[PDB]
Amino acid sequence: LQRGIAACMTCGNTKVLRAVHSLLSRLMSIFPTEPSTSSVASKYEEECLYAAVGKVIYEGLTNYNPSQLFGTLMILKSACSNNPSYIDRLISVFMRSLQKMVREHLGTSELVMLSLELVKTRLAVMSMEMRKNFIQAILTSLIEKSPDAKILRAVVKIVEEWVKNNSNQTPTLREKSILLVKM
Repeated sequence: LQRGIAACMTCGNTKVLRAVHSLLSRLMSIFPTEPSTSSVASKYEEECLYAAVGKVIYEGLTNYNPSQLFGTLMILKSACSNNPSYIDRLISVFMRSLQKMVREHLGTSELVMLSLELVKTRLAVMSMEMRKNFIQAILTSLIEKSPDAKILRAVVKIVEEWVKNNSNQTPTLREKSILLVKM
């Protein structure tokens, strides 16, 4: 089945990606591809073949939407199910599509943005180079020019969770206060 289910990962949507979500229950076990090399899986990887497509999917979405947008949503939700971390290389190319779709506003994009904010906010690893652009895009689109209220509520939720933790110090006072005052 590892050879066959990979075909569904190719974004033959036909409203089946919701059925591919069923495979999340399997990924809840180990998903050892991120914490170590991809070769640490034992005869269920051929999660190499799935991580490959999850990484390569950025091509169409960054080289230019709802179809590939939902494909990215579901594939990143499934991959990030158990292990919250993932390589910076894919972030550096995926977060561009976020702003590209944000500035395109002139319905599912709201849910795509919700899922993307959920998946991206788990870990912060940039060395204040692009993270600045991340916080700026947040405070300038999700707060200032957000047409729908659900995405504003979700960013309120994520910043609440940020200020809620106390242990590790992923957020900082500067961007925290900036977001709070913009809100």
